[PDB]
Amino acid sequence: CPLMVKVLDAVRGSPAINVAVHVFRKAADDTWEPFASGKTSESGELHGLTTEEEFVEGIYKVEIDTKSYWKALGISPFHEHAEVVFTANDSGPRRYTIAALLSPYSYSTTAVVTNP
Amino acid sequence: CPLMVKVLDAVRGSPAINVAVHVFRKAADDTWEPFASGKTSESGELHGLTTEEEFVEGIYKVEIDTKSYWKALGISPFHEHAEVVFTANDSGPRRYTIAALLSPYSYSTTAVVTN
Amino acid sequence: CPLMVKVLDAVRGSPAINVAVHVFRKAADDTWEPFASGKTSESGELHGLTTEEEFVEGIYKVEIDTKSYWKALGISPFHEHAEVVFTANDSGPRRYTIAALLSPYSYSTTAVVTN
Amino acid sequence: CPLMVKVLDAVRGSPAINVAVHVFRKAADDTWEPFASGKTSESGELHGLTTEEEFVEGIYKVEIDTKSYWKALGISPFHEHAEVVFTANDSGPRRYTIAALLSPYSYSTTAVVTNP
Repeated sequence: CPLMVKVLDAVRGSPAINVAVHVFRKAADDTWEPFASGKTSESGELHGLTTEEEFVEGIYKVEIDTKSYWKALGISPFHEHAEVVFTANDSGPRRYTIAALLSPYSYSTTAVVTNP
Repeated sequence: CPLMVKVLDAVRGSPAINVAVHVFRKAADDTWEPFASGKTSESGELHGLTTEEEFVEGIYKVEIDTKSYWKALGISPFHEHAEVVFTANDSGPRRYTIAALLSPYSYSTTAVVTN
Repeated sequence: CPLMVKVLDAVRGSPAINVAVHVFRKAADDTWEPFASGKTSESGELHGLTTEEEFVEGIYKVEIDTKSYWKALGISPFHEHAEVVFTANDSGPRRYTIAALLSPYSYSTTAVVTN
Repeated sequence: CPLMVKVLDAVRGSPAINVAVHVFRKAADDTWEPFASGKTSESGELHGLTTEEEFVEGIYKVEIDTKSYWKALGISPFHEHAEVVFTANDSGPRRYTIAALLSPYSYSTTAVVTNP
């Protein structure tokens, strides 16, 4: 699994469950093409978005739908969504974990990249 | 000054100087329209992007050009840029500070909204 | 002002006001000795903890009383306090800003060291 | 495993390997008693510090030896060590993951607490 997402909730000290995630790739015409989507599990993890074959070199945008998440917990947060944009696989295939740590008015995001 | 940007460097423990910042406003057709831009000062701050009159309610995107920043320092970064997307509200506090704390493979961003 | 503290609230998107801060210096016998204290202002800042004369090289601990802060807001926090432990150096930049960004179950802390 | 530690390096986008961790408990006389210690693995994780029997209620301090870590990578960091202090097990046994994300002049720490 070459692209995975893991989301934590910094208010509750828990995984952020059921968080929608949309992934896009930059096409040759410079538009954002839909690439994959899913939702975090009870563990706050999202796997199986793509395969090593389909996850070719390119610029990817991982949108994490944080506003929707917070509004279901009765919180009106600042951001619409967290937006993680990066070049992938430009030095050959890698595995990527995109982590995000959520607070109503702040988030952080970290990438862990490994060589298979 | 209703919208300010402040950028820190977590490797050097310093303001992030000369970071390009581009602000966009979401148009009716859901496209991103250029709104304001600048470069952070010696103090890592960017002031005077807009005015109270022009900064109406709506969805904005603040793009922080982190890749170029790390490149100029000879450090290989992960992200193309940092993206901060939010709704500007008239109800709440009047002044928005978008703060960002940069590391090569991680960043955080915080909104400080005050009267 | 060689040592400043700035605290933000990541839940409210605001300065963290009235947060108690205790600074300690490591004594020769490796114990922590009270050095300075205060409470953050309306702007989440604490200035005037020490002077250039008194702030000699050594190991310092800045204790930020985060539990009491969350308690006063009726929110259950994880940490007893935030702890920032560092060596003050004469070689590098002269002014230390210890920044902290608080959430109930997480915090970050950053050192901004400037001339 | 009721107490685990996971450390990431925000410069490299990798687990922080071989990071020393010392855990202390507050004794009835208000001193910090040594409780456990270890080092993060190749995955940046540290398990097996304690058992559910020995991990009783109390105030614990998890010291993560960050300065030593950075100095081996040629970096002179700001902090001596990250110091995570918390009450544990005061509402019955819980599992704790203490995460830390390291940069030379900044770190964050997050707790994920679950009910077994």
